[PDB]
Amino acid sequence: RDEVRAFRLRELRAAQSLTQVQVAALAHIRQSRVSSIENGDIGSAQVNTLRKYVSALGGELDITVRLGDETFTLA
Amino acid sequence: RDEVRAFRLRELRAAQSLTQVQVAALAHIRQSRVSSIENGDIGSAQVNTLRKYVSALGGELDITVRLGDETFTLA
Repeated sequence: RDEVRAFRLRELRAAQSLTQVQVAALAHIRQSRVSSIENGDIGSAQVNTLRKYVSALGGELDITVRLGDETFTLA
Repeated sequence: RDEVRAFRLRELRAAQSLTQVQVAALAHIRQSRVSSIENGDIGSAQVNTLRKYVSALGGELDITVRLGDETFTLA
């Protein structure tokens, strides 16, 4: 469900070995929202929020719409 | 531009003969959001809301984190 997702985000921070608070301020994000996404939430977060989280921990967040044969980019 | 991204979305909707008002009802999303997320405010868009919309256009929204060459899926 979201457990898989949660673990997809939890390890971005674990790899830098930073706490949830360190990151909220490294990415400039409410620690509440930071914790919510680490828990496989994400549906209630601005794309921006999510991007910052991932950028902060050295990744590139790519948002795409796949329709039929081809796909389109949003981020 | 993040306004060309969203204008690509406007055309997907239009090609399927749906007005913003219909799209709204279809994904149970406030019509106010759809106009903006169609005016290019993707960053500000709440993820699930943007999920809800892209599917009322018959699409899969696809969120992944690119690290090195390898990329990992969230949505």
